[PDB]
Amino acid sequence: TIINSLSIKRSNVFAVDSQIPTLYMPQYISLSGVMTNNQAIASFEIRDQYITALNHLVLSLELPEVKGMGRFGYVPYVGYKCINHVSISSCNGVIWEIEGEELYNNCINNTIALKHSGYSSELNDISIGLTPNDTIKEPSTVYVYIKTPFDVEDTFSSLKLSDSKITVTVTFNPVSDIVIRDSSFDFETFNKEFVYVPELSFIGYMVKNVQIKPSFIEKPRRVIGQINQPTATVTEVHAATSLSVYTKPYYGNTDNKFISYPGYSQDEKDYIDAYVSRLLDDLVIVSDGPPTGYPESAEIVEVPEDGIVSIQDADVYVKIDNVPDNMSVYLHTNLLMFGTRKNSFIYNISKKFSAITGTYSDATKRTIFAHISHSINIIDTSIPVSLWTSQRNVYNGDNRSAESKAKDLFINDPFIKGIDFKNKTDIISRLEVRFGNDVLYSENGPISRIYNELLTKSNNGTRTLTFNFTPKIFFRPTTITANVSRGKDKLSVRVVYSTMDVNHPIYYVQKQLVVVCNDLYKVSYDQGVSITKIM
Amino acid sequence: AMNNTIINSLDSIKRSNVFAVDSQIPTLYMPQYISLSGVMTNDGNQAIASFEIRDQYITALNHLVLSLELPEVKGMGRFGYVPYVGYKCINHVSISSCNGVIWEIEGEELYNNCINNTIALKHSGYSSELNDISIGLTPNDTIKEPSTVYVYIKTPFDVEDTFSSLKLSDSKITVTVTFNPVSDIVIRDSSFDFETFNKEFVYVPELSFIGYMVKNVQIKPSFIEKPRRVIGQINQPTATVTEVHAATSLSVYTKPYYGNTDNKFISYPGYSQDEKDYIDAYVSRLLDDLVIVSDGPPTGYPESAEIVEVPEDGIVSIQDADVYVKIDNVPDNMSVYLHTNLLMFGTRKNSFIYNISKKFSAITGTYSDATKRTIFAHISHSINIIDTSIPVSLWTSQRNVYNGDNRSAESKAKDLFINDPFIKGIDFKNKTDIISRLEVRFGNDVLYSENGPISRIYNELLTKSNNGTRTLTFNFTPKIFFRPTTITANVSRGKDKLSVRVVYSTMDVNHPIYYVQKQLVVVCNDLYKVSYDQGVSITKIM
Amino acid sequence: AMNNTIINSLIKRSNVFAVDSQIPTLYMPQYISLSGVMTNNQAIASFEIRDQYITALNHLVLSLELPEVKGMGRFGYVPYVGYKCINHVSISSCNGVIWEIEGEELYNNCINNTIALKHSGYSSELNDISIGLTPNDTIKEPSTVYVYIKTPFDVEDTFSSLKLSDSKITVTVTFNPVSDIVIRDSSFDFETFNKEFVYVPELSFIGYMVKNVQIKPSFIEKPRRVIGQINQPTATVTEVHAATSLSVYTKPYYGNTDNKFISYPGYSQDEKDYIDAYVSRLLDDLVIVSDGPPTGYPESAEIVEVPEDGIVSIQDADVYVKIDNVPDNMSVYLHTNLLMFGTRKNSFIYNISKKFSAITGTYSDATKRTIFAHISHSINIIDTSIPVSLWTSQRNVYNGDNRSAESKAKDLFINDPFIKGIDFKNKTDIISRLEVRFGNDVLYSENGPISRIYNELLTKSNNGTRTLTFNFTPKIFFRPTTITANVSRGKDKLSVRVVYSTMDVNHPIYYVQKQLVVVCNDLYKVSYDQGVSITKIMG
Ligand SMILES: COc1cc(OC)c2nc(C)cc(N)c2c1
Repeated sequence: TIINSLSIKRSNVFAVDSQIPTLYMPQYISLSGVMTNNQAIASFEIRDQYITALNHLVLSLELPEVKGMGRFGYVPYVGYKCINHVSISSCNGVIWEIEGEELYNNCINNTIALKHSGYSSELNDISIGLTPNDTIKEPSTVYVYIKTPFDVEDTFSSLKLSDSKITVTVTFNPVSDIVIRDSSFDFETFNKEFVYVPELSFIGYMVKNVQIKPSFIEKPRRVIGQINQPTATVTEVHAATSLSVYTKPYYGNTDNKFISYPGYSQDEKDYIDAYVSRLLDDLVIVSDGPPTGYPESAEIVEVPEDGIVSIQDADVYVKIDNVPDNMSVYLHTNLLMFGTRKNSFIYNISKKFSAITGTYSDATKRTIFAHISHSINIIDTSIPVSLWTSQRNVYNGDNRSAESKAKDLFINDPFIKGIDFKNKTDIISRLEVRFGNDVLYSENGPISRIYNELLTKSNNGTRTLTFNFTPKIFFRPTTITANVSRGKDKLSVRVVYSTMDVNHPIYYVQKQLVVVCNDLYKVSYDQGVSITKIM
Repeated sequence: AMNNTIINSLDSIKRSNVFAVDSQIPTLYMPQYISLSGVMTNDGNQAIASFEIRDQYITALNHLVLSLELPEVKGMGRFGYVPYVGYKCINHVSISSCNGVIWEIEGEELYNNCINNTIALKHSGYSSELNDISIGLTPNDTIKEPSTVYVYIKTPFDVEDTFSSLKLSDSKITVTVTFNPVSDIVIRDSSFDFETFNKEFVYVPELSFIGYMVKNVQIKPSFIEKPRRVIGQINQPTATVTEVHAATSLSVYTKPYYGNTDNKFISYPGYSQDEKDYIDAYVSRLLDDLVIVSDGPPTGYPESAEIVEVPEDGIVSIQDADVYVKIDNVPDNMSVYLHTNLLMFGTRKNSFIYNISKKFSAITGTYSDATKRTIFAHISHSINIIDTSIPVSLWTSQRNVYNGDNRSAESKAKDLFINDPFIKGIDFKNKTDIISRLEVRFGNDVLYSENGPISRIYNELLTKSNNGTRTLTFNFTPKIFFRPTTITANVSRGKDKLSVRVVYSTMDVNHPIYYVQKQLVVVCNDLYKVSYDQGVSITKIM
Repeated sequence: AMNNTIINSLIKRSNVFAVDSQIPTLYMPQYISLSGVMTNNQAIASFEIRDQYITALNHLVLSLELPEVKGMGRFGYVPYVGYKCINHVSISSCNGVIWEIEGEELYNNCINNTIALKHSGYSSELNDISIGLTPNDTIKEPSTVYVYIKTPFDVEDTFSSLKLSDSKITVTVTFNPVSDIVIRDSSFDFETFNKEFVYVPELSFIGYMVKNVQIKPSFIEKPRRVIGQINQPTATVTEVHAATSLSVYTKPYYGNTDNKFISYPGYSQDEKDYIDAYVSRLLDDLVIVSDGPPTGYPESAEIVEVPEDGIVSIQDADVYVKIDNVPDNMSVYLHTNLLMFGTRKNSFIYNISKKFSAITGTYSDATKRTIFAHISHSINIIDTSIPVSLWTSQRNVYNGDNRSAESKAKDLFINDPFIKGIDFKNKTDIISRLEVRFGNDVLYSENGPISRIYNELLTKSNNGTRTLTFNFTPKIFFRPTTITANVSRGKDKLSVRVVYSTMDVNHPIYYVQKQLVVVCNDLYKVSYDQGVSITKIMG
């Protein structure tokens, strides 16, 4: 019966003519560099007569042993966060360069690349050293994959350099960015003694009778707008393949100090749970007589026999078992509060708790919490302490114990986007992109970001206008092209940020609009490597 | 720097250049994300949204994403959304032109096509904000906050991006979406005012797509696979697909039919959707009634219930079954009781018994003086995913010679209606496989037979999905660039048909799951030709 | 409507908006399963594939019926049980072998295939250590697992398929001893299990009925592996004439041990999971609540009563122990040398008890046992991967295993054949320097694992190996780029030298034997003139 279901020319899908390729030989080449210092710059010169092509740059980084006292840990993906800039240049000048946060953005979907850059509990959990000669973190090496457009189709897209001298340059962020630390930590010494120790590897190709043809290249150019200004403009846009827009926070009006940090565990729930844990130290107190050692502005109340404390309309159920007879259960009813006028709405972190149950330990003399019912969110965990106690706040603001406040952590991670530590909250309410002075694209919802995430299979997308839907390398990229006489040589982005009540500390986080334009360049090989901005 | 060992190993042959490419110039186009509001009709009385795409400068399109605004939910009761709510709103999608339907899919088959796309799934609505069962306490309590979800209508026009795009230059395309009843996409208890909710709820859709404006487009015809689904009669282990002339694939699976029930269940895990999560939720709900600490016999259980005091050694023997219960810090005036027949089923008056209490072996915990409740520490049990998937109706069916549901009234109050339209198998995780043998017949000849789900193994293996189906794939030829390889269900030897026969596993007449009715679903992908002569038109290959 | 600015912004050109749908070869695929012949020393299954209507095949999937396991004791299956059953696979024709792979290399090839791994057996039903209580109690239910025998014939689906038109193909599978795939305690009757156990396999594949097939030759990579002698940091691969890649890794050798370990996490295979199972097993003896000094421990044990202070000092190391709700007639004791190792008396000591910082918990009056709340410790993956044998080694001047007899009874034999490194997660990297010589000249040397970094990076796998990849050319459509021999200059061999990093002679892990593994992928030419044959390229 099958013989029934089975004249004309047909393409063979059961055999292929195995073509003989170019004769080449690859080699993983590692090379130490020159480190020079203001900011730290590593330079790697690649000049070898027998290296014909290269791609897949990996910068390795040896992190020191960290000994002393205080709490200290590394930002996630520390390797990528070390990099402020990378430039690939020849004797004819720059071939390609990228900003560190955009390199991170391009590799943010490479899970293996991310893990190699430094993502472990050994690196990213906040360790604590107890003696001035105690070891906080052990020495370690991380690997940063410098993704470049020369890796896209491997040998085909490789950087050709036969009889050219190419120099890879890495500018490093201040070590302050890649470190999360306590006050007790001697950052002053650390900053002083720490140096970047880098080494650049690449896959080099020795090619016999190489046939060089020109190619095309995309270079992301980044523009940051002014603080709290909701627009940014990219000039000299003649051949752009895509345009991405995102917001980033500006923490310069603060001390960059936050109450809680989860460590290696970076899920939204983890960020929340760590916060709740730090708050719970002061939120529920078991003591003999009214608790001591809180600001006078604190309003710590004894829990009634019903177990319910009413903070305005908010009811909080607190039940601790095995409390000593001489002790009572107290609730800090305004652990953190913010208000801009005396007759305003008030943001009170204690009101975000509904139920706190646990058990007192006679042996260890502390409370062990069992079930916490609350409505703490990712934003609460991302509020700089400074904002709780800003001049705008008519209250004291920070009513924590000094013991709690001491454990606050400085975080200066340079790649934060949004207003929360997970980039969860979307604060762009409307988006308008103008090419010249005409509106090119507008949206009320984040449909450009939905398509971004959808089209790239990523959970970390951005509002992105992609103009190239053409397979890269085998075709000249499709671009939005400029008319210079009509004035269309600029891309202006303007947003309308989403509105919220002025009595939330997060309202006072300063915002910066980031616009990234991918310009098309042509890579030429007449008398060395050279690039040319398509116009 | 390059080792000299390499330099030596490196004349007279033609070689392909593998270090450079000749960049071809592509068709001149410009893409644009276009969104569209639509026309809403509640006559079909189902709700239907229609979107017309007619623009001279839109030459081609692909990647349809339908957005949906979910409202604020205020009131009293427990309420939540099924996971991937957006996909569960869709009962049907049709893409049609002036010459008629070009492509249409059933809502459940769109979902099946998108199950390995985790991003498409997250976008459709998957969060603890959306899918955890929230509770309102006052008639003005907010249960759910308003939200927008985006559902990716995967089409054959997305497969090869611009190449597979639907060309429509000089045609008017209409996308029509039929919506399932909102009852399907909602999980709620009895306290919730669904009657009002259902009345006030409206679907608010908006269709986006990637539009392509092409200069001097050179249009060529292509081919399209259309999934056609057939559902067999209730509890019948056969289904037949007719008019099969050019099938690229054939998929088989089962669905439960809960129409003989109220669709109410004892427990639901919420956002956490792991098999372990479904079980843990169930055990948690039972434990409220399974072990009681009271002064004197517990009260407010049916007279049918058999609550026993736990002996000093901790062991209650329920027939052949032993259950170890030890609760710490019990008051002196109180005792520890075990509900020994929380849920039980039997078909004859003194025969075998399926009794949920007997599936626990160990229960330990500590009584809390402050909260006047027991906190469990470790539960050893043998509850499975099937137990968590039994409609309550079946516990109290006429077929049951016992009372059946001997839980407290308080427990029964927390039961939840679940009407998710895309359930497969007989449990909520589609874990239990009830097909023992599968046969596909074209006429009297067998085309394929299997004892294990090796067709599903190949399915998941070849498509990198952890959620596959028993699938006979006939086309292994690269799509879009080749005409798909198809099987024909003959034409001359009578009718042109594929009939599927399965052998269901045999199950106990005293387990409730026996009475969950099952339906066999067969899905056939027919090959169609998409022609663009004088507008877009399709033709079933025959 | 396209926004107005776009419509304004818009030579030979390639069409990217329609394509010429070509008519492919006329074929018909069929999922074929095949029971085989079973042969026994080693267990061998054979499958012959000869059919008038099967022209080509690819995607071999081996089925495995696991029996019901009834009886008493603790028993479980290694993760990816299906892959761990396979000791060798060979595909051969009347002209001889076409392709063959060792079980561990097939596994390595699929280790980033999450579905293939899941299909082979990765579940709590399979990989959690269940316990049987009655001689007729069910420990494990019957189950089927599916093993994807990835071959070079799957790279490009129909294009790379093995053509067998008018040939008899034989797939042969050699099975490891079932001892390898099972994790069990002493109470389990392995003796009966092993006698009654049989491998029940079935080979499936995708077959193609092809009308007028036009066969052309192809190329194939065959992974050949060389294992070095125990603890030897060199190995050599001879007759290297056209290699596409070269990989190096380490394995432990547990022949000096009974293959018994104190703890196993079960299905939960995260490194933290391994540690928690260990710490959990230790805590049974580590903190004891009894009326008067604990009983039933070796006389060698040093159990001390915990002071009212709560701090017990074991040499420089302090251990804070506080258990709530301890009965009045009972005290809290700390076992201060649960496991200890030393090679000389009055020397350094490796003491597992000194690795705990804090132990808090609460005693249960109802169940007469302690429930631990918080453990501060520094147990690491290595501690969890030490054979019990090594604690009670002749090298040890101490007793070593001062655990209760109850504890020691619960220890589990593990004989998983694909363990890498010296710890159960391959976490510790013990190669400090790597040198590869082609002939006698140095081809590659590295001081960090940059070759592994690149391996993982280029293959999107988090389980890579130090690997020298020579072929960066797309498979199937091109002849693979190879490193080529100069047999004339002696350059027909690949020699690997490592410098293992050394460890403290007072840690038990120093005494775990290690083996160097080298895997060479040789290029062969597949021709189909008068049946299928392969030919080793000798450029
Ligand atoms: C869209 O870009 C393509 C498409 C293809 O098929 C239509 C290709 N096919 C082969 C064999 C090789 C390629 N580089 C290739 C690239």
